[PDB]
Amino acid sequence: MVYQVKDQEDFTKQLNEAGNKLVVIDFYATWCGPCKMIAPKLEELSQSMSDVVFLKVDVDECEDIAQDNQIASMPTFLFMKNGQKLDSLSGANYDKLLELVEKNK
Ligand SMILES: [Zn+2]
Repeated sequence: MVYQVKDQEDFTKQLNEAGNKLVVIDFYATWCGPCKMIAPKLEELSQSMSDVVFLKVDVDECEDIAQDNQIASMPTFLFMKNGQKLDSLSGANYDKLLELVEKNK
């Protein structure tokens, strides 16, 4: 299951518990159709790939997280590791997501 971050404290908590693992954060909105389409594929990915932490952020429930990360496209996937931002992906391209997961893990 992809873990839904609840607030900033929760977000910091998940980043620390990830250790040295790649963390992929799906910034999404409930009005976003592509986000709904890739959502089941992202679920199976998190079930298949325990070597990566998959989080998601509802931009409308966690507005300040979205603004701190200057989100501008829906969806946006942020790639973080050991406290550093490594990469970003705009849009719901699942094959590019898989390629960026492999690149950054
Ligand atoms: Zn709101």
